[PDB]
Amino acid sequence: DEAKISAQSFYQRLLLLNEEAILSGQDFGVRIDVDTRRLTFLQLTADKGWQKWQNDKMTNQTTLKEGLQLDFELGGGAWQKDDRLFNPGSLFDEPAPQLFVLSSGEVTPFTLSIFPKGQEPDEQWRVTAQENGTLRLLAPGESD
Repeated sequence: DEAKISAQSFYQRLLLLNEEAILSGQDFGVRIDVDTRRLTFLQLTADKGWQKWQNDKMTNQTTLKEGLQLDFELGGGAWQKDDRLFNPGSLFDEPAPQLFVLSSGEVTPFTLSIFPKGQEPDEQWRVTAQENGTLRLLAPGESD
């Protein structure tokens, strides 16, 4: 529910980014930082490479509220987050995105899972870009 809202947020942002790429002919991307529970929305630029997308449609970085976690898998791969409660180097207060959102409309196949702390990522609230191109929001327990 806090997880649901967060999943909807990401789904809305991803669809808008996909739309922007198609409309503008520019390439975009999403960087997932599992240790800081952050999602960053990036634009590829010739002069500066990947940068946070400065825009008048949506914020370009979101961080999950306390009590929620996230994890991700790329295509058919394993979940990316390790089992540590915290990364002792990350505690202290652009890197390229793992998800490319291209102007052709193609999106890197992936699954992002958002969930309460204490739980595993499997079959949680999920947003996925399927091998066939479809973007989907999945509820907990929902297949595929």
